Amino acid sequence: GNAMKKWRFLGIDDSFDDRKCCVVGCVTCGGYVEGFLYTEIDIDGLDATDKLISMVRRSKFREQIKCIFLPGITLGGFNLVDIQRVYRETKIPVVVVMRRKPDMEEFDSAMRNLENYELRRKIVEVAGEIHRIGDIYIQTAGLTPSEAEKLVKASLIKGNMPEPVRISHLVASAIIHG
Amino acid sequence: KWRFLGIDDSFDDRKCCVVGCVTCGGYVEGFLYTEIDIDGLDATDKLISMVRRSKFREQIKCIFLPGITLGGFNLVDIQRVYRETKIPVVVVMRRKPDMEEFDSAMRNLENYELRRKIVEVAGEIHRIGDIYIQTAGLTPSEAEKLVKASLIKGNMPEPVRISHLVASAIIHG
Repeated sequence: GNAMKKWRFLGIDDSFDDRKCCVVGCVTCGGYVEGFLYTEIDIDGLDATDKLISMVRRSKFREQIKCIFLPGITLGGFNLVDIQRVYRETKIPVVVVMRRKPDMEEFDSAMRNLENYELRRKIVEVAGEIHRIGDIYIQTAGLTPSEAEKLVKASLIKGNMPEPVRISHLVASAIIHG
Repeated sequence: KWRFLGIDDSFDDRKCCVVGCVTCGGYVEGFLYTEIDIDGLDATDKLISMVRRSKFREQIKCIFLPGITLGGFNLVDIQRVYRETKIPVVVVMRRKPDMEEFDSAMRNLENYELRRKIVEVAGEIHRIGDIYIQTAGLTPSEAEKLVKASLIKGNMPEPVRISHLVASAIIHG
């Protein structure tokens, strides 16, 4: 509770234009910014999971990071992140936090025309159930929905997205769209 | 309670990025990003251009820099930044720069005369306790007040600390 508010959290978000996608990680402790991570992924590509795990394995904080937060299960548009794989390879649980429910049928209608639709379908399936609690939607790897909920709450400063996600979004957007 | 804009850079053998961070009471509110030439001449323009751009531009109390030296020796004309932006500039440094050695280690580059003038206009270096500052558009005393107001932990302006972390992650991490 009070205790979990002090745990070290990694928040990741992206930004992309017509040509480049960057992915930013931010490490916070009680909202206090301690470090950043950076990488680039292929737009609508297939490398996001590998790229994200490799990025984390470069953190000097990896043994102290208690949770990874993500804004969805895709980055760079349609570059899916296998959250179970991230959990397994990094040993850090993952909470996906979405302030808008994704339209998964719509998403698939796009995905079905991309390279290796079979892998993409599998990655979406392993993300599991979308849980509605409060005004946000979550998916998780390595946590029950209740545990995920506690972690999201503990990661908030002002507003409804985990603090390091909010900050990584601001960085990534500045790199691309500025 | 002011918004402060803290700028830092990072570079390697190929690229130099410059990152701006806007904080209010240490709370991160926004970021700015540009690239400049290593050991080049475009930093002042790029920095002014970056500030203009931005959505907090008329809310910024001052701009903090960790030196005038971005991208190695791509020097920032702080008087020009202040004149063009109307935002005062405070340079905050942990180490008293040996400007004798600085003038020597630069003679190799194109248009040294231009560079020499940029060094000169930054003006007097003041020991402000513990750090050293230069200013454009504020007195030592007003600058001192703003530096103190911008600290969270440690002796460097919070948004400078945070822009360093970002820039270094992009280039080196």
